[PDB]
Amino acid sequence: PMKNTCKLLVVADHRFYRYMGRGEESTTTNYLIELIDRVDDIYRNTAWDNAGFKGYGIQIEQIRILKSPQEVKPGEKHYNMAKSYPNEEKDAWDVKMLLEQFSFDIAEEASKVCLAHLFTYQDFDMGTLGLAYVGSPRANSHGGVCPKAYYSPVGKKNIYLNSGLTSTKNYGKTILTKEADLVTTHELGHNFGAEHDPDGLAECAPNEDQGGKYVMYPIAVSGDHENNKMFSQCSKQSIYKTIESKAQECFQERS
Ligand SMILES: CC(C)C[C@H](CC(=O)NO)C(=O)N[C@H](C(=O)N[C@@H](C)C(=O)NCCN)C(C)(C)C
Ligand SMILES: [Zn+2]
Repeated sequence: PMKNTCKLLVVADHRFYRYMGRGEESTTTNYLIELIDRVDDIYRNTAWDNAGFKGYGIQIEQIRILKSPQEVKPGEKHYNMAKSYPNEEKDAWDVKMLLEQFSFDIAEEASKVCLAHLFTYQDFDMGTLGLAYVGSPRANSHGGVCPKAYYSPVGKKNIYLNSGLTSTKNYGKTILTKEADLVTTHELGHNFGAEHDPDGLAECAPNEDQGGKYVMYPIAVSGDHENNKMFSQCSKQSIYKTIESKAQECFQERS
């Protein structure tokens, strides 16, 4: 019961620093402190087993604010580089490659925490807001909560897929504060072991009259409905199993 907190590495790239933090370290830091805290309220108050398996959440261990782009040599790349990859003409990276790059460059630091999350400000194609590796109760699981090394031929080092990312820009504008909270909650949800909520008899995708959809629905919920900020029964079952298996592994006490 004491090891109930997933310690985070939170990173804000130069884009987030500039457009969301107004180029100020204080504003950027406070934004991300407050957002993670709001997301934590959702997590801590969720009873994963619909009883007393409550009190599990997230807490920032380290915050890194990248104030300027990462100077890069020819043919070389970095998640914090000024240009988007692989298509320099696009407003955004390709989201999958960005998450992959982030994990590679931040490997050393990620091995020290339960999860690493990247906050950026770029307009991913076709309406995408965030992405994350799915966690699992499986011992040899490679993804989600807890740093489970994955050798990387090319970097002579271990890489950890205990990561996810959130962008606060979509369709040419800054998304709402309540929407940003839902994106991170959703991505961290995957890291905690949840898959997407399915439609049908499973009770995991209610109609508007029944409170609306839950946070792990694949199509971004608005946040206007009661169930939008909460986890469905389908997510609870998946996450419950993951937490009970990995909590002793890398979770720590709340600070
Ligand atoms: C926080 C959200 C739920 C994350 C997912 C991506 C995901 O599953 N990451 O774990 C997303 O970006 N969903 C997009 C999404 O629902 N975006 C909305 C804003 C959208 O474009 N709706 C369509 C408007 N005509 C997709 C990829 C489905 C377009
Ligand atoms: Zn998702």
